[PDB]
Order: sequence, then C-alpha cells, then structure tokens
Amino acid sequence: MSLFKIRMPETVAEGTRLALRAFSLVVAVDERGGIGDGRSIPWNVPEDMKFFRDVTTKLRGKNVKPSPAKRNAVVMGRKTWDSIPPKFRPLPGRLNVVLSSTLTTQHLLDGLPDHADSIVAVNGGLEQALQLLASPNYTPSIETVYCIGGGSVYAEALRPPCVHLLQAIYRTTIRASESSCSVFFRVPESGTEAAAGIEWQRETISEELTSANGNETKYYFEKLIPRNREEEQYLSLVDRIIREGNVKHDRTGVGTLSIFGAQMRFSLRNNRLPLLTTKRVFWRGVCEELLWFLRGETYAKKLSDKGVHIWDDNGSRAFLDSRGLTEYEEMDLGPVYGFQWRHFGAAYTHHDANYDGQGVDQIKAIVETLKTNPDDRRMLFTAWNPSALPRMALPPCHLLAQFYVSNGELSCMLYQRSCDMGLGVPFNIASYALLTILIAKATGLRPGELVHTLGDAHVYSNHVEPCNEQLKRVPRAFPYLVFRREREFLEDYEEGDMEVIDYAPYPPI
Amino acid sequence: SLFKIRMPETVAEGTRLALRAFSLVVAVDERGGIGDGRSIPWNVPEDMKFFRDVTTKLRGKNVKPSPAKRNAVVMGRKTWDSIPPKFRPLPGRLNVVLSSTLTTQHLLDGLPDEHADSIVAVNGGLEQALQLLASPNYTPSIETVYCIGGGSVYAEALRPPCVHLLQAIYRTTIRASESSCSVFFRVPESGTEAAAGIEWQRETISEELTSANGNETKYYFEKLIPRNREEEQYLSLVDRIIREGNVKHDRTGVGTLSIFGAQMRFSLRNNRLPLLTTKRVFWRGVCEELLWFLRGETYAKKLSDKGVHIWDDNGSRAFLDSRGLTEYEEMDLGPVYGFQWRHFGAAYTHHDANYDGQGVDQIKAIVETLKTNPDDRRMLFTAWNPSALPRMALPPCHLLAQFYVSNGELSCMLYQRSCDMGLGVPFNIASYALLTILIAKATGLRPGELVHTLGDAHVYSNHVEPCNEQLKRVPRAFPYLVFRREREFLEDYEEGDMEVIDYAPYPPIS
Ligand SMILES: NC(=O)c1ccc[n+]([C@@H]2O[C@H](COP(=O)([O-])OP(=O)(O)OC[C@H]3O[C@@H](n4cnc5c(N)ncnc54)[C@H](OP(=O)(O)O)[C@@H]3O)[C@@H](O)[C@H]2O)c1
Ligand SMILES: NC(=O)c1ccc[n+]([C@@H]2O[C@H](COP(=O)([O-])OP(=O)(O)OC[C@H]3O[C@@H](n4cnc5c(N)ncnc54)[C@H](OP(=O)(O)O)[C@@H]3O)[C@@H](O)[C@H]2O)c1
Ligand SMILES: COc1cc(NCc2ccc3[nH+]c(N)nc(N)c3c2C)cc(OC)c1OC
Ligand SMILES: COc1cc(NCc2ccc3[nH+]c(N)nc(N)c3c2C)cc(OC)c1OC
Repeated sequence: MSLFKIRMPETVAEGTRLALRAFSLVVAVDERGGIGDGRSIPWNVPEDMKFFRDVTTKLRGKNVKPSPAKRNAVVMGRKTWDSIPPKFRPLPGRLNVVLSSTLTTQHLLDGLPDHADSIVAVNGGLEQALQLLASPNYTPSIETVYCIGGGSVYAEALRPPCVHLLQAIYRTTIRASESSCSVFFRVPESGTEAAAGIEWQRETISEELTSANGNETKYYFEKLIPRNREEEQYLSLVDRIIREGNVKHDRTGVGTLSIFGAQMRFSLRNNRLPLLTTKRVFWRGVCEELLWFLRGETYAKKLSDKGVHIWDDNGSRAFLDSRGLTEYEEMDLGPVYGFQWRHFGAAYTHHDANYDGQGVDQIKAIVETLKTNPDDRRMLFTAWNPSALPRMALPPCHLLAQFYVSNGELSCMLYQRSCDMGLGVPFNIASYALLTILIAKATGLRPGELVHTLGDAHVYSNHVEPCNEQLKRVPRAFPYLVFRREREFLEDYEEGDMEVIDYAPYPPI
Repeated sequence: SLFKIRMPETVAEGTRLALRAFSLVVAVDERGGIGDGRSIPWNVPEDMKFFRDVTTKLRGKNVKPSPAKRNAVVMGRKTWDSIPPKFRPLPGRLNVVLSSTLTTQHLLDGLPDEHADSIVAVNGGLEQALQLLASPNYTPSIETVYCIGGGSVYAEALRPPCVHLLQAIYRTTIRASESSCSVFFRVPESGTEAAAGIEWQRETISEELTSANGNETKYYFEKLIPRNREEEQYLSLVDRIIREGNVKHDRTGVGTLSIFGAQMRFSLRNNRLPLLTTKRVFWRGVCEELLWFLRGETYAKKLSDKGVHIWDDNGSRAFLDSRGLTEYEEMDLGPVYGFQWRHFGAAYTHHDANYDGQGVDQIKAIVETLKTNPDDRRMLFTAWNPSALPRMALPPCHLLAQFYVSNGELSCMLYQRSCDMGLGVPFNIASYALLTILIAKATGLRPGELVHTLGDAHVYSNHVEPCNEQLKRVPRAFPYLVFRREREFLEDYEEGDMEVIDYAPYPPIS
C-alpha cells in the first residue's frame, strides 16, 4: 500500500519555510516618548530594570530553568550593547543577538572575560536577525524573541516587513521630561499610515508606581498587543449566540443556545496559524486527528495510544451498541471522515481490512487537479455519505471542504453543519488550517485563507457562564506553524514533524 | 401514489391571506396637514394633475386603461364623500371604498343619473382591500394599487401588517401653513420608532414649483421608497467582486473576476419570494426545474417541452459523448440533482427505468424529521456524490442544503460551489426560496429565512460593463408567492398552481 499514497513534490520545503521569526518588543520611554541621548539611558529606575530582566528571562512554563535547549533571545543594536557595562554582559539566561557591521561574533567575546554560546553577532538589521532566528538551530529552541532595541532597531521593528511579526509591546513610561532625549519611540495610532494596518490595543496598564530611586520618580507599565480581528469574529459570534440565540435541545436532552448560518475568515499566510488565544486549544490532538483523517483511518485506538482521547467516548462498547453497531470491535468507528475522504462509497467491513484502491480517493484527486488545473471549481471533498451514515459511530460535523487557488495561494472553505463554539469550532478551525497548509505543501502552493461556514452554531447552556468570562478577554496575536522536517509521502507526516511557535494563550477560566 | 410525500391537511398555524402591494399618494402642507376632516383646504390644480396621472397611467407604451388591465385606488368613505357626486367614480381606475355602512349598491346611487361598475365597497380597512385585490378575480385586471387615503386609511397604511406592502410614497408638499388642518400625515424617518424597521429614502424630488392658482402657491413633488436591504446586499457583493476580484478563467477560457467565500440572507416570511428586481429572473424556468428536481427527474426533454431550455447544450448527443456517456439517449442527463435528492446512491441505467425504493430518499427523510424532531442537526440533503459524479452530465453546482427550525419557521441553507452572479445565482436564490416554501407547507411550518453560501463567486469579464449599469439601479421590493390551489402530494405540484404577485423588475439593461 505505497502507490496509493500522495507523493510530495520537490518544492515541499519552500512552501512553508519561515522567512522571519515572530518577536516581542521591550522599551522604556518618557512622557515625550524619548528613549535616550544616543549612547546612554538618561534615567535611573531600578524597578524598570527588574521588570526588564523578568519579562525577557522567564519562560512560558512555571519554574523552567533557562538553558541552551530552551531559552529566550534578546536582540540589540551595537550601541545598546556598548551602553551595558562589560561586567554585566552577556545578559544571563538569554541569547544575546547583537547587530553590527564592524564587530564579528568572536570579536564581541573580547570584552571582559575573564561559558557556553550566549552571544551571536549579525551583519545586518533586525530583519536579518529574525531571519537567522528563523533557522532550525534557533527555532523552536529559542522560545521568545525580544527586541531590547536601540532607536534604529525600534525604528526597524515598527515598519514593514518586521512590524507584521511584532506580537507584543512591553513599555515602561517614566514620568520625567528633558531636552537630553534625542532618539524617540512612538507607537502608531489606529488607522494611520505609520500603523501599516495594525491596530494596537492596550492589554494591561499598571497603576502609577513610585520609584525608590531617591528622586521619587513615578512610572508605569503597559502591554500593547496588535488587534486580532480574526479571533474577534469568533468572540462576536459567541456573544451573539448568548444574547440572541434560540434555546434548543440536542439528542441527549442537554440545553443549547443556537444561531443559524454564519461565516468566518482566517489568514494562513506567512506560516500564520489561527489557534485561538482566549482559551488554549489542544493542538497536539488537532494535529494527531487530522493526520489520522488524512490516512483514511477508522480505528480510534491509534489516537488513544498517542494520548488523544477525543474519540474515546464514541468508541466504547457502550456507545457503539447504542448506535446498533454491535459487530464493530471496540474503537472501530465505522466509515467515518477519513474513510470517506480517501475511500468514498467503499463497502466497510472492519478497520483492519485492506481498503487500498477502493472507493473514490477525493484528497488525491484534488491534489492532482490543483497541480494541473488550478482554476477548477469542482475541487472539493465531502464526508456526507447518506448510504454510509447509519454505519458510522457518528455523522460528520465538518462534512465538506472546497479549495480555491488565487495568485499561487491556496484558500479552502469548510462547511460545518453543527458547530459547538466551546470546543468543536476552535478545534476545527485549527484542523482545517493544518489540512490547507499540508495540501498546499503537496501541490507546491502557498497557504492562503481558511473560510469557515457554520450551520447550527451553538453554545451549551451551562457553558454560558464560562463563555461570558472569556468574552472579556482581548484576543492576542496568533502563533505560527513551522516544519522540523519534510516527508516523502503525505501520509507519512507525524505530529513531531511540525512545531507551533509563539503560542501565548490566556490561562484557564 | 405510493412513494410520494403526502401533504398535510391544514395551513401552518399562523399563515395569512395574501396581501397586495400598494403605493400611497398624498398631498400635505409643511405642518403635515392633509385636511380639515371633510375637505382639502387648498386649491392647487397641478397636484390634481399629478394625482390623476400617477394613479391612472399604466406601465406600457400607450396602454388605454380598460377593465381588462387597470389600476385601483383605495379610499376611505369620507374621501369618497368629499369628491363631488358628478366626478365619481374616478375614470380609468377601480374605485375601492372602505365603509361598514355603505355597500356597492349604496354608493352607486349617490351619483347624478347615468353608470359605471368600476366601484366596489369593502366592509373593512386597507388590509381587507389588499386581501380582496389579491383574489384570482383581481390579479389579472389590477396592475398597481394606490392608497389615495383619508387620514384613517393613511394611518392604517403606515402600520403593520399593511406598511410592509408599501412599495412607494408619492407626496406632494404644498407650501402653505394652515391652522384649520386637524388631520395629519408624517412619513416616519429612518431609524425612528414609527418607522418600525423600514428605511425610507428619497428616490426623486422635483424642483420647487409655483402654482397657477393665482396665489403664487409654492409646491413640490417627492417619491419616497423603502430600502430593499437584501438586494442591496447582493449588489454590494457584485460591486465588491468587480472592484476586488481576481482575474480567473473558466473551462472554455473565458475571463472572470472572482472572490472566494461569501454569505447572503433573504427573508421568506409569509411567502416572500426574493426574485431580484434590478434584472428580471426567469421565474417560470426556476419553477419548472425545481418541481423537476423534487420529482427526482433526469430527463431534460421533460423540461424543454415545457418551453424551458436551460439544459439543452448539456443534453445533446454531442455533449454526452464528450463526457463519455455514449449510452444515454439525447437529453438523459444521468443521476443528477433530483436523482440524488430522492435516490442517493442508487445504480443508474436510464431515465425511463423504475427507481422506486432504490437509493436514499433524502427529502422524504428531511420532511419526516421536521415533523417529529425539528431541533435535529442532520436535516440536510446533498447532490454531491463522488461515485455518481462521472456518470452525470454536469456535477451539481448547488450541492448541499441544510434545514433549521426556530419559532415555528423553516429556514434553510444552500451551499453553492460555483457562483455566477449574473444568471446562475439569482436563479438559484429563487430555486431554494421555492423549495423552502414547499417543504414548509409539506411539514406544516411557515417559511423562514434563506441563507446562501457561495464558493467561487464570480462575474464574467464581458458582463462587467452591463453590471455597472445595473449597479446604478435602485432595488424595488420583492414579490410574493401565492398558491392558488393545493395538492395531495408534494410531487404533484404543477407550475400553474402558484402565482407570483407584484413582481415588477427593471427592463433589460440597455
Ligand atoms: N529607553 C530604553 O529602554 C532603551 C533601550 C535600548 C537602548 N536605548 C538607548 O538608545 C540609544 C542608542 O540608540 P541608537 O539607535 O543610536 O543605537 P542602536 O540601535 O542601539 O545601535 C545602532 C547600531 O547597530 C548597528 N546596525 C543597525 N542597523 C544595521 C544594519 N542595518 N546593518 C548593519 N548594522 C546595523 C550599527 O552598528 P555598527 O556601526 O557597528 O555596524 C549601528 O551603529 C542609547 O542611548 C541607548 O541607551 C534606550
Ligand atoms: N391631502 C390629501 O392627499 C388627502 C387625500 C384624501 C383625503 N384627504 C382628506 O382627509 C380627510 C378625511 O380623513 P378621515 O380619516 O377622517 O376619513 P377617511 O379615511 O377618508 O374615511 C374614514 C371612513 O372610512 C371608512 N373606514 C375606514 N377604516 C375602516 C375600517 N377599518 N373598517 C370599515 N370602514 C372603515 C369608515 O366609513 P364608515 O363610517 O362608512 O364606516 C370611516 O368613517 C378629509 O378632509 C379629506 O379631504 C386628504
Ligand atoms: C540591568 O542591566 C543593565 C541593562 C542595561 N540596558 C539598557 C536598558 C535599560 C533599561 C531598559 N528597560 C526596558 N524596559 N527596555 C530596555 N530595552 C532597556 C534597556 C536596553 C544597561 C545597564 O547599565 C546602565 C545595565 O546595568 C545596570
Ligand atoms: C380626483 O378629483 C378629486 C379628488 C378629491 N379628493 C381629495 C384629494 C385631493 C388631492 C389629492 N392629492 C394627492 N396628491 N393625493 C390625493 N389622494 C388627493 C386627494 C384624495 C376631491 C375633489 O374635489 C375637489 C376632486 O375633484 C377635483
């Protein structure tokens, strides 16, 4: 069963090679927005120093010791490096990236010593640095990148192409003011040319604190984030369902609030992955299940074994019996999803039987069509097989997708009949994002947009309370998907082959 | 007979007698006053002329008004009384008078001595008059209906249920201020409460004119229409495609501007039929094809013999041969659309073969579920069959529909993979409007909403210039579907059974 597989083309890698790495930015400014005199930092505020060290050293997981394996990186201009006393450099617990056209890596090591490799020089600007940090050697070993700046470096961060990779701004405002500030830092206001389409929202602001520096200086911290309209689509819909939805009751008898017919878009460009930030999504499961679908797999134990239990309840003897499927071996789910994708209309017996070259192979057909006739409007697959329906543990929710090509980009539309806004929808968004990414790789195209179409969009009545809390969260920027390695056939791709980078969801509640 | 779907015994709880679409004609002062209770306070002959002309004239070239094809004017009794006996009835128009006292045989009399049968008394308000003018008796003869008023009639015209049938308002403003006016008329402004969710817009306004009554009385005309948000929604999509769409090319190699993924909604409530007004839709064709779909038919000759030729190219000996279908006889389209709806997955041989009981009857199941468990989330039928595809003349374009129930109303969603905005789309909107209306009747629910999902929504390159001219047009209101008779079985509906009322679309784009 090898000639029934999808062969990936020679241009599989350049499809999804990460051009630039996503970064955050950390800065201190006065009320006039000035950042320094061009070689030194004017003010002395120890509480800003503590914040700076903390935001740039600490890692996502709790109590995780920074190490070559997993650490943060700080990127700085040469003059900023010079402003730090040689005794305190390199900054401990972080990878020091220094921008200079006159100083090499080894050259920086001269200066003060006297460890491992905590210093790298880059001949170029911030783009070149983010480019280097995009390579396997730094992705995903380096968890978060911070631009600790220098005027010209901040200047480069705040304009294309870099500004579109800027995920957060951690700004300290010092309430002093003087002539001595020559270099400046200003965040572009919403809807201006300098903003290049981005709309900076305020995530948090601290109360005004006083600095114990002898000068009684006031200061405060702000975290700014780039407005995530895509996730707001989703949040809006949830809010509309609670406010205006109809009370319905699904098969069990559980209450639900329901709206009918809706549509959402998500950009897949430049490695961008629409994993929701207001509530963490179980990505590993998303990844494992799609690959399981793609393979035409119908044995749930293959997911259960890899620690993915989303199909556990639907695969039990108890449930299968209650669907009259009394002859299915436990975890055998019948001709569901993947089977219809790769073997449409094929007669089903048991999971472990051979189904090679049986039924219609819709995925393969689409892959072949995209490569030859990209303008084709029949490029779509479905899992809604009325004949097979009774033989399935469960009817498909996401039952149809159509692909579309424009300017060498692959868009895909998914139609979902029943969409649980709490769990299904976030999961399925990621799922079809991955599919579209993979299919694009398989056809030598770039990812485009994912369009989601919803039928009965519902929120569960007891979920209303949790959901209302989540509505008061401002969506954060989406993470990115990169591939550790490629594989010769499509069906050979494993979860470990790909990595989700810069995923910073909110905590549970 | 046997494998067909039996219609319910009754009309769905809440359904309504068909109401006619009307325009309102009025003369007001700047304070909004229309009269003193029993007469008009001012003398402005130029308004009399405008009133005669707007209510008398028909749509054609020089079509003399006759009992065969004419307009109607609905008025209150007091208004009738105010018109001096020697001018009743108003020539070239059906005169509909509202009165609980006076009958047809009462008003006539009334007049000098010698007689017109262009009069009918109605014992009820404007609603009853609009009901009456929707009768099989009146819908041939009566082309446009005018509300020429009386304060009480205008009031009724401006509130639900009547206000929703108001296609236009022809207001004459007389620039006198008169204290004695005790009866008033205000057109409610967009966004306000009295507007009741209607957005009134000025279509035209005359320059200020002076009357020749020898008082230099200033006056002006304006036409006010309700905004058709839903056709605006379609047009904006068309306009967005032209402005932002990508250049693409169909199978033949013809140019298109296209966009991917869009969604439109249309209301079907009380059998409102979203037939687009800015370019005439071929309704008869839409109707015949749908009933053809519902019956599970696959023989296009059944369609082309009813003078409906949409499937002609796709049915020819030459075309079937090119799709590899050397076995099908001319016009045998294979297991397409209707076949999949009523026999999903059945082996196909020929159009004339018996298919009873074979495959899956998706419609019959959907109908059944709606009747018993309407919160169900599996009430959808697909024509997209990957097994059957290569045996079809054409793969389905509109390929999936989901049903939904809420507040005793049946809504429906349509997925369409390829969307031509000029011809295919407005046609399909009407197809699924009708379907949802029929399925509602079949399951005893009243019609709800049609949601339309578009895949590859496109406009043809050559069709760009004509579209831009259409885009400049202001949308008129949507017509209504009236079933003039009923059937025992859903499959038994002929096109003749249903009448579309008040569909007045624009002439062909020049
Ligand atoms: N307020 C704050 O928290 C904050 C933070 C950081 C820094 N600062 C202040 O900002 C001031 C320094 O600002 P600045 O803009 O003058 O200096 P800078 O950004 O720190 O350094 C600029 C240097 O970086 C290198 N560089 C920049 N772009 C390059 C490119 N495209 N290709 C190759 N090399 C490139 C060049 O070094 P080579 O000449 O060696 O090639 C250039 O001279 C200092 O006063 C510092 O204290 C303030
Ligand atoms: N400026 C203009 O464009 C314009 C146009 C027309 C009229 N007007 C003026 O408006 C004034 C009259 O206004 P109005 O409201 O008092 O009179 P109206 O609307 O013309 O007539 C009211 C009468 O119509 C009948 N009617 C109305 N609703 C009915 C219902 N629901 N069921 C049964 N019968 C119904 C009743 O007659 P019965 O008592 O017999 O039952 C009622 O008394 C006059 O001054 C007239 O000149 C102005
Ligand atoms: C704490 O260690 C030190 C760090 C620095 N770096 C400059 C400096 C200071 C505050 C800062 N604060 C923020 N928010 N962001 C920065 N990018 C930042 C930088 C870049 C300079 C020092 O010498 C004055 C020093 O030793 C005290
Ligand atoms: C049609 O001829 C006549 C009509 C009327 N009816 C009142 C009247 C007057 C102006 C009007 N003007 C407009 N814009 N619309 C009307 N609805 C209207 C009506 C309803 C009264 C008449 O006697 C003075 C008369 O004979 C000249």
